[PDB]
Amino acid sequence: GSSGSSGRYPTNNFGNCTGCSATFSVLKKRRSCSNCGNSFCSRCCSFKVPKSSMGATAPEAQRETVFVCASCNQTLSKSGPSSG
Ligand SMILES: [Zn+2]
Ligand SMILES: [Zn+2]
Repeated sequence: GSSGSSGRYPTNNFGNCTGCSATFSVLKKRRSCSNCGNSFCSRCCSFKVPKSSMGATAPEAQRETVFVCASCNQTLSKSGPSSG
């Protein structure tokens, strides 16, 4: 018997960052992750990571660097579960 099911609305927080929940003021710009594709501040989406080893490998993007959110950058860096 193993438990691990979330029973919450199918929607996710909005209007603010999905990491530090820091509203995007006139100064802050709502950025967009490259991996997960979620909204983040200018402090969470400040992580550079390769796309070649993100999900789809191609002879085009090899030495490229994309911006991702900490939450992801951390998951991508270390290995473990099936990227999804
Ligand atoms: Zn943030
Ligand atoms: Zn992300």
